[PDB]
Amino acid sequence: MYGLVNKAIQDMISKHHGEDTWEAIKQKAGLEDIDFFVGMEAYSDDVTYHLWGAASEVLGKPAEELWIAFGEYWVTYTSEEGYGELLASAGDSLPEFMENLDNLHARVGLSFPQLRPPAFECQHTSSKSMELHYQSTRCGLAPMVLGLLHGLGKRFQTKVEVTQTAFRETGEDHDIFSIKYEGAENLYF
Ligand code: HEM
Repeated sequence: MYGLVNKAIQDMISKHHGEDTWEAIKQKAGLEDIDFFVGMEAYSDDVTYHLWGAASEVLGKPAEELWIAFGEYWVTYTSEEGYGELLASAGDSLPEFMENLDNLHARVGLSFPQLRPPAFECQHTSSKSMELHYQSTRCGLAPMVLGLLHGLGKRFQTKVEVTQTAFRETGEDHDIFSIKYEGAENLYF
């Protein structure tokens, strides 16, 4: 993964648990040679997997729980580190935005020439619901989609219930999320 991701992890951890913890984590994972992470430079995935392995131990939090928090941060992080207009161009509501994910990652591809993006297909069972299909070149990142989907609720001021209905690990083609989403009707009635 690009340093861009590894820095978000760093900033997320430093923001939440302080710098000295982040330094412990960085030490335990085996990556003290790196004085810092470079956004537009590809690194081996291991760096990432390894950080979370260290983080998980040092913070006593399971991996699943870290990725989830990370999915939410990412959304915010990318919009603040200067990809906010990409985000804005991608959609004006939650359903619209899901359709344009492959496209957005293809536009991101021009700045990140070695990207290996996820693939999402959206199927709109109605205006309060969809299935989301998530295909990836990597293992185990479905918790991160949970985090993102929640971060997208907040983005569109929508309440989103997400439940994973297919798990790749049990022998499916890809992970599938069933997502319920309501606006303010939730609140008023
Ligand atoms: C401008 C916004 C975004 C940028 C710049 C961005 C960029 C990236 C980058 C650099 C990676 C690492 C890929 C690699 O190093 O090979 C990545 C991974 C990922 N991105 Fe985004 N992305 C953005 C928005 C989103 C959004 C909104 C979602 C919402 C679902 C999303 C879902 C993911 C997922 C799931 C991965 C995991 C990779 C995998 O499954 O193989 N991204 N993205």
